[PDB]
Amino acid sequence: SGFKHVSHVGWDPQNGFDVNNLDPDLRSLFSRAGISEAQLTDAETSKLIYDFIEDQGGLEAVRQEMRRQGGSGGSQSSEGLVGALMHVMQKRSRAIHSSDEGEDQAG
Ligand SMILES: CN(C)C[C@H](O)Cn1c2ccc(Br)cc2c2cc(Br)ccc21
Repeated sequence: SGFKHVSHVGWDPQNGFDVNNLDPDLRSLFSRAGISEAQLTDAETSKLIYDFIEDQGGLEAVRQEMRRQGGSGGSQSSEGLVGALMHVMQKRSRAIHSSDEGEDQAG
């Protein structure tokens, strides 16, 4: 499997998440799913989560959607769009520390 390269993307395999300049809309898109700077301030998770802003069609590409699916925040239904990002984090939540499993030291 794989994905098709895109020059119109904002994220790249280097920096990660630009919280300092994170789009307002996108900002709430995270706080709603249950994600903090801790998950965005990690080059390891920054990519693991990019599968969302990447698959969704695009961060700015989502703004045009958020405008249709809702209004200006508030507190009306947390699902829809955000409910998906919650499932993407579950994948990492299920993993405790199996990736780094293999003790060789004795004593
Ligand atoms: C349609 N796809 C292929 C294009 C990009 O994969 C979509 N995309 C963005 C577009 C604009 C900005 Br600004 C930020 C992002 C972004 C951030 C993360 Br993390 C993951 C995917 C992201």
